Amino acid sequence: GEIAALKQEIAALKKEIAALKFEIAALKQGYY
Amino acid sequence: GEIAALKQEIAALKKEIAALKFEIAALKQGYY
Amino acid sequence: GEIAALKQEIAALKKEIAALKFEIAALKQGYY
Repeated sequence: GEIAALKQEIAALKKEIAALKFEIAALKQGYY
Repeated sequence: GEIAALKQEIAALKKEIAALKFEIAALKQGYY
Repeated sequence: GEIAALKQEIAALKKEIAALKFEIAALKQGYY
């Protein structure tokens, strides 16, 4: 139901955040 | 009420993630 | 219950976003 849907939304946000952390790591690698 | 608030908070996180994706993509290309 | 759990997940995501925003701000100073 809707609670499960909200949990799926949270899971999707976590994956988005992880992806951005990878991008930041790459930018730091390029910098130093 | 708390459920409505949680959904608003999720919407706000999606907007922040979008802004971050943009800033990262811009930085990777040296586009300001 | 489930709503309290979701609120805790959202709180964690908000901290993660804050950290990313800081890192991106710092990288912009580094690169530009």
